[PDB]
Amino acid sequence: SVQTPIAGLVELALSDPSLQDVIRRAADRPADLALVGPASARVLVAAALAQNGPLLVVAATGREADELTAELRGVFGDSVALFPSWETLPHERLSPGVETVGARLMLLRRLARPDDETLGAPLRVVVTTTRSLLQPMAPDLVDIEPVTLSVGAEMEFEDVVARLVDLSYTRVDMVGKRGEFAVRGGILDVFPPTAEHPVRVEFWGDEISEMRAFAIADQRSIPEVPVQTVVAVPCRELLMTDDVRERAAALAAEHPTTENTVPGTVPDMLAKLAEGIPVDGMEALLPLLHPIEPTTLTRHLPEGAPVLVCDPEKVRTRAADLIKTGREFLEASWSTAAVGGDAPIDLEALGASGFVTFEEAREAAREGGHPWWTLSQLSDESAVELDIRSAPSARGSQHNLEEIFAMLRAHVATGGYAAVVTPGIGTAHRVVEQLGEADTAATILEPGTAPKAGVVGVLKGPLCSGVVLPGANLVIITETDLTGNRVTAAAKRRNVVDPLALTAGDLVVHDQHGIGKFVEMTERVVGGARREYLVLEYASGTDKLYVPMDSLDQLSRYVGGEAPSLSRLGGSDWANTKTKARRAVREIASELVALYAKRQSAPGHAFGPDTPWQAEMEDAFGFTETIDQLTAIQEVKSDMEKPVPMDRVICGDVGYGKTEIAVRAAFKAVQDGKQVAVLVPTTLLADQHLQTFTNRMAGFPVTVKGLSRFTDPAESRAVIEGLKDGSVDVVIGTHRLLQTGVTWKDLGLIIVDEEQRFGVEHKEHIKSMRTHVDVLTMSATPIPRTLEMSLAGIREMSTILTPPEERYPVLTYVGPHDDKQVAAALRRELLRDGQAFYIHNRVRTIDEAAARVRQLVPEARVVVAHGQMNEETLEKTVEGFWNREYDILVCTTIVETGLDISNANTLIVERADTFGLSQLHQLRGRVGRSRERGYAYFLYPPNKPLTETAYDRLATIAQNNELGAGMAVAMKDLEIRGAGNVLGAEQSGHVAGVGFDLYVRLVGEAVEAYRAAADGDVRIDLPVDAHLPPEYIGSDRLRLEAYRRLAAAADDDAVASVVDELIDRYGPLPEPAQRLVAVARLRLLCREFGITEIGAVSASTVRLSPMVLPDSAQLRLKRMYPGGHYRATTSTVQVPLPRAGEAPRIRDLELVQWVAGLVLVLNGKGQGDVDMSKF
Ligand SMILES: Nc1ncnc2c1ncn2[C@@H]1O[C@H](COP(=O)(O)OP(=O)(O)O)[C@@H](O)[C@H]1O
Repeated sequence: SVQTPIAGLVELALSDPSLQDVIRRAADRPADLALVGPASARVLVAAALAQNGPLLVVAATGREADELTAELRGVFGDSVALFPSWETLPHERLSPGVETVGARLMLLRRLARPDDETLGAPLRVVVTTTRSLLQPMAPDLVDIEPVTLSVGAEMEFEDVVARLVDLSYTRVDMVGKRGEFAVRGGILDVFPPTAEHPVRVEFWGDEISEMRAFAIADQRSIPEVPVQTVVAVPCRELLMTDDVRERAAALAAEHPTTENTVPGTVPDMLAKLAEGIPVDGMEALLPLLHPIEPTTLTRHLPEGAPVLVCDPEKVRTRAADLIKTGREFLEASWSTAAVGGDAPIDLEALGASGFVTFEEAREAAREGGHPWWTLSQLSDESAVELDIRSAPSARGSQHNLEEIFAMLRAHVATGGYAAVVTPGIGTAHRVVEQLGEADTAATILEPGTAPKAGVVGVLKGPLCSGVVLPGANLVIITETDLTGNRVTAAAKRRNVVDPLALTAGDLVVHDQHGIGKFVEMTERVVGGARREYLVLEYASGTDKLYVPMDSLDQLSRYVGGEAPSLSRLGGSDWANTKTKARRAVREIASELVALYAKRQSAPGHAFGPDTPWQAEMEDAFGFTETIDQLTAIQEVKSDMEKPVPMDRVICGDVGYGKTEIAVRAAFKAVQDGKQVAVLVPTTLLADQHLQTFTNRMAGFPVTVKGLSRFTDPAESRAVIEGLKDGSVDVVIGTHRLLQTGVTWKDLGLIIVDEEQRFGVEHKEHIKSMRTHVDVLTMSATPIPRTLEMSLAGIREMSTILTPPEERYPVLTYVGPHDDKQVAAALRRELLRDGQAFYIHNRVRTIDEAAARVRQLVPEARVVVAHGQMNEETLEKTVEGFWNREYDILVCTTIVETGLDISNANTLIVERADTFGLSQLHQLRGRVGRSRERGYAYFLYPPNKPLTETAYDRLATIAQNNELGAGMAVAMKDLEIRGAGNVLGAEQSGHVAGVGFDLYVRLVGEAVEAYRAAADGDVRIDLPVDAHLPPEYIGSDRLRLEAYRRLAAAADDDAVASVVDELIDRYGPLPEPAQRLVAVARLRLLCREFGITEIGAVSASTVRLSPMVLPDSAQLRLKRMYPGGHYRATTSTVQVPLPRAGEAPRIRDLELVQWVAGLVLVLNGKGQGDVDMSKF
């Protein structure tokens, strides 16, 4: 169907007798076959060889392997698969991505099991790289029995979790990444490395009861994704057996280092391997841990399958680079000095897993029964040269374009077949229009068909470069050849809404008491009820406060002051500290709402709907728009169209595509005749956004111009500044656009980027421009959503959480500063013509530091950059680094965090101990954003003993984790300065002592009281065994979230949604949980009638604390509930509990309901208004 688009076109291409000649030659399986043809013919040749049976194709680099893999999936779909290459060198102390290992093992198991439907269709073409071809592997990797999960299979829970542990699956309390799994009572969550969505399986007894795929963000199940049998393949290329623990204990005996275990060294690694847990960099130790004879990839191919090698010369030339780089990483990582100096393991054994040479792989493939064939673009004498010519590539000069369309017209006039293959979405109709203007009959082909004779067929399919086959009377021309651009290729949100982490000793702020230190969580019984309480230390200095589970909304994690405040006490010292800040925030809210109102009543020309060109400009997008991006463009366009001048923020990570929203909004404002500006803090951003605005808006009468610091004063004084005549439709500029001399003619839209970095004078300038014209800001720092909805009326902010393309996480390595590892990593990043960040914050020595870098890599262009330089030199240096003039940038953290160099994907942090967690995460984030995998090296000095807090900190970032250990604790800090960039106040004085969460909560109070300018807890002490049992929710961090979120639910349907959350996430509700739910609904019923407290004064009586009763309801209390009296002075209603039998007092749901009906009949309504027997 639409799954094999170019199957008909290729099936037509095979009609050429040269490809059929190749099919005949390969049909008898000859020993030597040398083919010669153009590069773009690869997809053809393979597709011919696959007609006689399966085969393995080898490409030079991973990019060519991905390209040919897609081009073959366009004709074969699921039958052709890609055997990926490791992101790490074989002996490097870093493990590759779990997704890569998953794809490798799934592909090998598919090669060993073609009949297995659950793994996929039988293989016909396997495309791989030189690395994966040369990199050996253990022959027992395919024999590892995966964890097969099906609805109805009879299994045993603990055996399943144990088997998952053996397959290098990391156990966590919440599934967030691939290769993870969480264990809950009767429910197993697991994220296989090859599955698109993580799957949750419900066990009952000794067999699975249900299966359903869920989403990572809300952790809620997706019912519209049907889940068949899932095959959980291992996540590492090894098995954690008892033998590998034995040898890890023999090797672990030497280099023991029992005390003061360094994080990244080999005593810790081998110690944890003897303990059985998987650790990073484990694969390199395969020849010593699991010693066998390692075979190559070609053995796992089904017997008889041949091997076609594309451009073998380049395959060899790169192969030498794999062997050299891998050898350098082996010597570097496992030198005598780096293994702790003691009993250095011999490297000869470790050489077993290293890359085999080209000749060894050749003879190993031939001696295994698999022929070795070649396809080379260069002409050879004894080779079978195919009748295939490459496509004419019109460089972009439209005379060549018209000539190409003319040769197409002549070819179809003769009767030959012409096909124009366009992989882009929205570009086929454009080619149809171009052919119509060139007077050529065009037709958008049905996906999977062949071009009809006499008409050119515009087809949507994956192709890079076209191919001309005169033997088949066929001419295939790709969109790439016509436009000179390569089109590479859905997305799931990553909200991850489930953490409010707490560790022992952490500081929290209680609204009614103050700052205190967390201790633990306990449970006490008062009348047969297991109750849960969270404890805090409040300096009296030994006073402990047990906050219950009904008032968790008053607990805010203390953030703000880096220096800790002193814990509060039972006195009245804290209420004042609340009140003064409460008086210090409304001053901010005043400016906020006054800006919103001045914006509301201001006169500004609205923007009409999108003109006809906007569709073509939006469809000229190289990539694919994202759902969050589409909603953001709709909101931005609508706010432009609304008469109120626009003041909208765009929140998203660096590398998520908000700049496209900028260019599209700017274009929309241009189409209505209004010129626009873009304000950036640094000149580098003016150049980047300048080039993006050029490329996206080219081909239209729109002159884009920029005014940076380095724009010469001739063009600056004349062209840019003198453009008050409508000469510029859009100007990208730095702060020079904010001086007095500037002037606009019909300024229509302002685009701000990284508004936080601007100067204060420039900030007040931009805010002054806000009221008069439409503004549109972009931010990489996120904001707390509580502030998003707290200040929603004055300033709308749209969030983008759908990644445009899967940006796989960078590979972090914590370790001692070894020069060989640094040099090896820098040279590996230089191999792909990449760049690297080297961080040495001590400015005094930065020069010397860079010199030492040049000691390690002499062929590296190394430069320095720091904040002490004047901007005229610094921005020029950073410009040189962005223009690839330099290879390694030694800089301080201030300079590094604030650059967007996409080509830089390797980071070296010297003296990583000195940096905080947040700074380390920021540093790491600035690499590995593009299509390339990033690397990060957090290094601590080896000449001094590491500190305790550096050991802990480095340990948190060591095991790369998104958990509540600190990634979330230090994410809040990333939101603090974001708030400072959003709201006007920068002072942290009132934050320190109140808590930033309570600070912006008071901000919420003030701005909600000011927004409505025109307008001008219940305690239940009942003997009801209600709690969330630990067996139901094992993880305390999640159970506290269930408590809090259940308490915060404000209506019955919200409580029901919480119930559905607990049911889906953790399983069916137990009795104490349902009783707690009924207690919450009882709290709502109290709030409707304003009851503050319902407490049992004694074992036989109950008191409703605040009620006034008129004479009618007082008499009704006497008649319907005898024995009870109403005390008007204290204004309480005290009634006695009826005994259950003739004896025990009533409890649990009988008591809850009885109290409900009592409240009802006392407050007018009948006893049959509602029942608490639900849920
Ligand atoms: N939908 C997409 N898929 C893949 N890459 C994209 C997509 N949109 C934009 N990009 C790439 O990512 C970058 C877009 O982000 P950028 O323009 O740097 O602003 P920001 O990083 O703030 O989103 C560009 O370099 C672009 O090539």
